[PDB]
Amino acid sequence: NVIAAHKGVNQAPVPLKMERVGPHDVHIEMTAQITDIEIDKGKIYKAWTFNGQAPGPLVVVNEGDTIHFTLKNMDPVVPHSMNFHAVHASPSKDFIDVMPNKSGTFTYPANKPGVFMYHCATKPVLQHIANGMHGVIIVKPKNGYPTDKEVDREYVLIQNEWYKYNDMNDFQNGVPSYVVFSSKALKPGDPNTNGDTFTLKEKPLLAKVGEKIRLYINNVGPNEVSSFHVVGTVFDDVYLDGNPNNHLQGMQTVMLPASGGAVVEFTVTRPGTYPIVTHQFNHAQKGAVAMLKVTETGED
Amino acid sequence: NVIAAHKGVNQAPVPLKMERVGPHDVHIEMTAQITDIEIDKGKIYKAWTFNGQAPGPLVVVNEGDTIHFTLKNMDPVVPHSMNFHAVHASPSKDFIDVMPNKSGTFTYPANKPGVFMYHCATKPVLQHIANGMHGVIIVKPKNGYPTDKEVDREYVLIQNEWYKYNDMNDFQNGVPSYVVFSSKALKPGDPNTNGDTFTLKEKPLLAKVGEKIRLYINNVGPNEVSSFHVVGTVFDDVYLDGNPNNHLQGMQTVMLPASGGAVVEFTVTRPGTYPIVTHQFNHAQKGAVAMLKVTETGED
Amino acid sequence: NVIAAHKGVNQAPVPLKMERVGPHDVHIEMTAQITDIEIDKGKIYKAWTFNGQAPGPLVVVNEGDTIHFTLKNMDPVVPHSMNFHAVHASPSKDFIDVMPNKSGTFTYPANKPGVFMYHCATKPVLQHIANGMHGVIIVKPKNGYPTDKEVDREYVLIQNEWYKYNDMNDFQNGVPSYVVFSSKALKPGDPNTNGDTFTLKEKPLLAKVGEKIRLYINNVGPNEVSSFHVVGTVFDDVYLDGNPNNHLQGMQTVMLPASGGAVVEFTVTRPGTYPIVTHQFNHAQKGAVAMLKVTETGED
Ligand SMILES: [Cl-]
Ligand SMILES: [Cl-]
Ligand SMILES: [Cl-]
Ligand SMILES: [Cu+2]
Ligand SMILES: [Cu+2]
Ligand SMILES: [Cu+2]
Ligand SMILES: [Cu+2]
Ligand SMILES: [Cu+2]
Ligand SMILES: [Cu+2]
Ligand SMILES: [Cu+2]
Ligand SMILES: [Cu+2]
Ligand SMILES: [Cu+2]
Ligand SMILES: [Cu+2]
Ligand SMILES: [Cu+2]
Ligand SMILES: [Cu+2]
Ligand SMILES: [Cu+2]
Ligand SMILES: [Cu+2]
Ligand SMILES: [Cu+2]
Ligand SMILES: [Cu+2]
Ligand SMILES: [Cu+2]
Ligand SMILES: [Cu+2]
Ligand SMILES: [Cu+2]
Ligand SMILES: [Cu+2]
Ligand SMILES: [Cu+2]
Repeated sequence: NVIAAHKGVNQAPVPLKMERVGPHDVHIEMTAQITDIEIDKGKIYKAWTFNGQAPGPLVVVNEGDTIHFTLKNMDPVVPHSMNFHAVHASPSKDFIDVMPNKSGTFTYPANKPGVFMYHCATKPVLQHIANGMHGVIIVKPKNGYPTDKEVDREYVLIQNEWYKYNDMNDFQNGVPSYVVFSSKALKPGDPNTNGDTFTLKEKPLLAKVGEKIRLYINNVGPNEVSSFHVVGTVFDDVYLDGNPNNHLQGMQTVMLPASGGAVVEFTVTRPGTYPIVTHQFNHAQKGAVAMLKVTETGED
Repeated sequence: NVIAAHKGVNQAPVPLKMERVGPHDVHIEMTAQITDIEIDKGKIYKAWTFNGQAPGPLVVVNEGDTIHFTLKNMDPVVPHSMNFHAVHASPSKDFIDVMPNKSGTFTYPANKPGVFMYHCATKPVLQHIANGMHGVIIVKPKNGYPTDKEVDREYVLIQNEWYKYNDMNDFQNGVPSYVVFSSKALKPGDPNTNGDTFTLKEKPLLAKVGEKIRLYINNVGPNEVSSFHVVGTVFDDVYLDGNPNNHLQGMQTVMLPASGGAVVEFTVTRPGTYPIVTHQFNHAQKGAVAMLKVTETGED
Repeated sequence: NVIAAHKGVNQAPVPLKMERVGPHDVHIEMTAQITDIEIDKGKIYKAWTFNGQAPGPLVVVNEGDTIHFTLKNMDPVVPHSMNFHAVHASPSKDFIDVMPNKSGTFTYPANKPGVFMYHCATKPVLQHIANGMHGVIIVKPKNGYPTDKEVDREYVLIQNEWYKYNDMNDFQNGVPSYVVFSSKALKPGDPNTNGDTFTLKEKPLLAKVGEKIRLYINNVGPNEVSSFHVVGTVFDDVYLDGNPNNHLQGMQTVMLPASGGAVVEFTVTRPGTYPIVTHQFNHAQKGAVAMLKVTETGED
């Protein structure tokens, strides 16, 4: 399971590069790179990543934007690729491999609003996803969501699993060793974290008493479904996959398939710390608990 | 996995205490207690329970009721707590531990209609849920459900798993040993049972030919999702989490996350016995089959 | 796990027999038979089947049709039966066993539109399903689907698992050895395949650039849920269980319970080959990837 050319390799994170190039066109450049991430205290995973993050950096575009995407493969020996669930594309032409030390550019439209998974598409896809090559792209709906004016504060959360290192038998046949949440920044000052068992417990997300919170969520897997629940509240409104039409109300828990997304909104009525879980409690026990700290001011 | 102070302990079930104290206020008193339950024939589980039942006793309130909840902890050594998924509360103030031989009182509103899980909230939550500290609270919608006038008969069903006794490794990493249904009484004469592999086979729920049946259902887990199905019928109407807005029709099978609820309604057209399953058939084989006996009169 | 009377038995497939006998009445005759199926290259499973296919042959009826169903049991020693999820029936009278070398006839209505599982109902049901006795019945809605006029081409896909041969311990407690797709023909010229790891990769489904494709899908299990996703597109419209009322839009991935169905519709915008997966990637790795080849003409 050890790739000789990855020994000792720890490529420092590289910032996502994005720039708008027209009213409906956006350039995005990512890397594929090999980066050590502390997934549990004392446990380093030499992850296969986009940009040195796992899950990868957040991408946000508008409905109707065409994405001109470049992948720069920094892995010395493994090809990598990109599949955005947001886009309409030819997989065999547009989600193809970029060889080590090369770049590739691929263009495709994001026609549909929502909270989409992205991930590496190189065979075996399970191997590339499980080693860390997953993330979220949000496509903002042209006309918003009907409840936009009620939302006071918003964050992005992503659920993923971690297995035994680069172990295809475990990836296929074993239970996850860890299941984790991470948060990816939407506005300056938001946290930006990797999938680990501890950061969002020790540095909770912050909010203020009485606020309606929106979370953009996706369960990237690779393998498990998620029973997403915020303790001490009920979801006022849920939009499955973030499409405004798929509108549920008053859900205690949102069932997410592997790669499933949602926009969920809830009110926090009292000061305190509110756990955020997958209610599949074996997974929660193995790391998948984040915290939301609600104060009279909204500051820690 | 054996707690010395639980040896030989078998605390007889204690009735739930509920009383309305105002037009929108209700007192509820439960216990936390250690009680032997026969989960399969010849198999005793010394369960951690509310009130000596696992799942615990049914709670029914109205939308807009504030619950003034008291937990009396009869466990000689383990703290326990209560988390109602129905309520808006501060988890770190209102879902806190009650020490052995003590009581605690916590007040919070049930603002949202539906079929909610409740459970102990004491760390490790997986341990407390898996050992039996789960249940359902139903919050009745102020304006009912649109199909109320069509329903002839109704029952509550709950799905849960059982693992190796108090074994955190198994709870986290193992398949369930048993998966089971129980029924909790809504009206005098309804059965009231615990999560076991046999009672609802040997003493089926009863109905009459031609009736529309409503089931209030919740899959409390701890770990598995449920593929809820009634053999020989199709769900005419489904309300996800019991919120009247989340209205599906003509479903063969309802996907429930861990902690997921629903109101489901179906018509039984012919005399006979109708199995009720999770269609994840490994779980059905390990206990999760209940029976509905439909007769020309509705009596056995 | 070896049944002596099945040694060397390989009953050649028998065609489904269907004929309409009135404006709202249809005769269907199936067999139960024991047939060797190559589920992975070099791996034969001596399946328990309807008609020598696993999943079994496709059945299509109209909403409001009463089905007069005959099962001819060709198994020399095991009883078999039939449960259609489409129908309202008495399970203990209408889904009963047919003994070896006998036939039984059962009549029941299909009142509800959708994409329903069918399967053998003989105890242990897990054993009969896992050994291959599953399939789909489609009930066409009297008034169609609102998007009917947009659909250019349609196919049926079914997901199932395969375990160690006739091994009840594995069926209950083990991970699937294979997870697979098959396609069942709706119109002359459509492929008709069994649940295997390779046929729909080597002989992809065919379509033409720009088309809107409808898939009628069901995850028959026995045990797993499915995270159904088409690479390179987004589902424009989804009807859960194939009921026109259960209408979602813009889903990346559709969560299917065990026995869950859907009608899903999506547009393929560019020439190429488009994988079709369960996004639970351990299952995809173990076989559950089909291909859709999209050409400028629609022919290979
Ligand atoms: Cl919880
Ligand atoms: Cl069934
Ligand atoms: Cl994919
Ligand atoms: Cu414009
Ligand atoms: Cu450290
Ligand atoms: Cu990769
Ligand atoms: Cu994907
Ligand atoms: Cu698992
Ligand atoms: Cu506000
Ligand atoms: Cu809430
Ligand atoms: Cu009042
Ligand atoms: Cu006994
Ligand atoms: Cu407890
Ligand atoms: Cu909970
Ligand atoms: Cu399991
Ligand atoms: Cu009636
Ligand atoms: Cu029905
Ligand atoms: Cu007619
Ligand atoms: Cu061969
Ligand atoms: Cu059979
Ligand atoms: Cu079934
Ligand atoms: Cu599995
Ligand atoms: Cu067209
Ligand atoms: Cu699409």
